This record gives sequence, structure tokens and C-alpha cells, in this order.
Amino acid sequence: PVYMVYVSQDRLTPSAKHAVAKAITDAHRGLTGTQHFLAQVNFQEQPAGNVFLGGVQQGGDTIFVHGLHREGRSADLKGQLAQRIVDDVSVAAEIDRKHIWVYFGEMPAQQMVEYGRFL
Amino acid sequence: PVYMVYVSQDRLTPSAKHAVAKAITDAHRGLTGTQHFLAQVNFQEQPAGNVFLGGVQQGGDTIFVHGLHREGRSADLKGQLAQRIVDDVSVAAEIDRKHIWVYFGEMPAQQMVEYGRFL
Amino acid sequence: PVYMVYVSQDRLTPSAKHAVAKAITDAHRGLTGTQHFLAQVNFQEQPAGNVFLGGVQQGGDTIFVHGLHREGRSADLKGQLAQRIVDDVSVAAEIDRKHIWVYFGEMPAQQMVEYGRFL
Repeated sequence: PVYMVYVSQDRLTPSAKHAVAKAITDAHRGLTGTQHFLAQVNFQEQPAGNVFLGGVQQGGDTIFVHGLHREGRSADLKGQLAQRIVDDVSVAAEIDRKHIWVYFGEMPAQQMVEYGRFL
Repeated sequence: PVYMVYVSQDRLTPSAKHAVAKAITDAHRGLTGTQHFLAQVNFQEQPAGNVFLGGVQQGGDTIFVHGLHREGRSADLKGQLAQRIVDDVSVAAEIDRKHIWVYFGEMPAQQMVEYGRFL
Repeated sequence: PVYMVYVSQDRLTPSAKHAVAKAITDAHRGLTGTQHFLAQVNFQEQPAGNVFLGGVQQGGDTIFVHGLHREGRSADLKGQLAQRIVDDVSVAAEIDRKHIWVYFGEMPAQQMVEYGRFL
């Protein structure tokens, strides 16, 4: 999987980025069985003031986690993996759950390349 | 919904970002019935010269709006919501429709978390 | 199509960005038949140290290519287009295949707007 993680600049020190990528990655391997090195976490920073909720401009505390997964996971599984990302990122970032969004997009495995190799 | 809005740095003042998030958000609630606060608009700026159309490098006037929606919307509806985003962003940004791209990705609601809560 | 190409800041000079957008674009038109000007390549740069593989922090050499396509392409086709992007970007960027990830997301054409016009 590839987890696109959208945060504001300077809300996560370099040591907290690592804790959030670690939390996300572990949650994914512990609940799905996909090996460690197959989970990419790509942080996308933006300046404070680039997030809007109901047309209202936010500060720096929002995190949107967008996971791009292979298809074929029960709804039960994907829900557990979402809740666990919310909780684990919440601690690993020192941020309340309310500031944490999690979306999953699914793809056929045969159009999914990691390390230059197909799944 | 979450609308990832991809623009070049310094093409939208802070007051125009707000107008575009407002336009997008209103279009979504007026056509779908999802409440205001449930629509995130996340602007993603990049330097001028990071967009290519047919391998040809562009300036700062392109906007790509990528909406991430819950599944289960008629094709008629999604088309109206796309046209309305094109038109409303065009005015709210002072930019011609030709410079505006709009893509929607759909997801099951049960893998969709906002404010730390499932849909 | 729209190809979101995620790289680290200052790993691609401006002249290499153009070669990668050219490689991607040509691969897409040669294998699908979609005309040139319909392929957007949007580079998304981030600072070195924003990519994590298995919770381990990377330098600047990773490239994630995320294509957003219209639905309805055989699996055979999408695989050829993925391999060809891997190989062609590898040369056009001077980067080993191992550092290159490629994911495709598919959408209904009727929710897909380019140049302010529906597909």
C-alpha cells in the first residue's frame, strides 16, 4: 500500500513523521499481513491555511490519511484498519482523533507496481 | 467529501482560496444534501512550471479539482456537480473554464472517516 | 488522463521534469490511443525525508506515479502501460526501476472533466 498523508508544514517535526509512518505501517501489517517494506508513507505538507472545513479556514492541526490499497478486503477489515490508524496516529502525532480523516481507495493488483515490480 | 484542489503557488491569494473552497462546498451541499462541515477543501500548491499538458509545460493558471466521494450517486447527479464546480470555481478564481479540470473518485462509505468518525 | 507524479524537491531539474512528462505522455498515447493534449502530468514535489518505506525514512530518489484513468481498459493493457512507464521514466529521470512505483485509479468517463469539458 501507499498512504498519502496530508498535513500542514511544521506541525510534525521530523521525529513524529517517523512515529506516524511507523504507526500507520504497523497497523497495516498487523491487520492485513502485508509485509513491512511494502507500505509507503508519503507525507504531503502544505502551508498553514490551505485546509477548509465547510468553507471555514483551518489552522495546522488537520491530518488527512488517504490509503491506496489493493482490492478485495472485507468491509469489517477495512473498518478495523481505519479505526486503528485514527487511534495510532492520534497518539503518534499528539493530536485528537477529531482532527484525523481516513479514506481508502482500492485498485486491482495487476495495475499496482512497487519497487519497479508488479504485485 | 474531500476535494483535493491542485493549483500553482501565488495564483490564488488567501482571499480567493476561501472563495473557491466556498464555491466548491456550496455546490456540493446544494446538489447532494451533504451538510456543510462535511466537505473538506485541501489546496495543494506547487511551483509554477510543475504542470504539463501533452508534454508541454504550463504556467500558473491550471486548476485540477479531484473530489473523493462516497459511492452511490447517479451519473446525472455527478455530472451536474462537476459542471457546477467548473462554473463556480471559474468565477470564484477569476479563471476561464478551459483551465479547470474536475475528476471524481468514489469509495464505500464504510471505509470513510471524517472527524475521527465513520460515515 | 491525469498523472500525479510524487518526487522529492531538487531531484529533477526543470529539464528532466519535461523528459518524464514526455515519457509518461508518449507511453500513454502510444498504448491507449488517447491524444497527446489529453494527458496531464502534475509533479508534486516535497522535501527530502518525506517518504517512508516500512517505517524507514528515504532520501530523494523515490518516484510514485499515480495515474487517474477512465475505466474500461483490459488488464493486459494497463499492465503494459505500467511497465512502459516504469522503464521510460527510469531512463528519462536517470533512476533505477527499483525506485519507481506506479498505481492506477479508474473512474467513469461521465465524471471526468478536462479543459472545462466532459469526456
